[PDB]
Amino acid sequence: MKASRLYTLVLVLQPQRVLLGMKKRAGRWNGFGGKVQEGETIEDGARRELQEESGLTVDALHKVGQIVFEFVGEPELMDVHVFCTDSIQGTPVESDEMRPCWFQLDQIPFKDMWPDDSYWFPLLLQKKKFHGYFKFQGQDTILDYTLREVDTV
Ligand code: NA
Ligand code: NA
Ligand code: NA
Repeated sequence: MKASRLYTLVLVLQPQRVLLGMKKRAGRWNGFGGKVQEGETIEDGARRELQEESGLTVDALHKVGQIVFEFVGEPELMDVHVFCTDSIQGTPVESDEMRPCWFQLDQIPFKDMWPDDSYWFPLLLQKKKFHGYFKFQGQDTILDYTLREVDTV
């Protein structure tokens, strides 16, 4: 089994809208996140990446899922820990890396999101917790995947 590298993903989910970020350099909407750094907890890495990529500062995040990504031709798995909060207290800010944008929950921009999001994002919206795994050939094609609802992440 391949080694895996720790990443975070953060979804700001309010009752009628969700915050996504357009990857500027790319072209898909995503939650905010990045690699976990040495010595920080996964949740603290998620808070840090939310601040760096979206400008939002939050004190706490709720873990809602974990997704492992395998890319054909790449040696490592991406082990993505997915977090969610409903509670913010500042405005998102656009950088040269991510442009944050709100979407109503009947307008989730799946056509411009990664293909795996079609499977797990509905579980997140239902307040279900999940474990997923997706194998990709390139950016567009899923060759294999698993997804399970769990009671504990
Ligand atoms: Na990132
Ligand atoms: Na899509
Ligand atoms: Na994704």
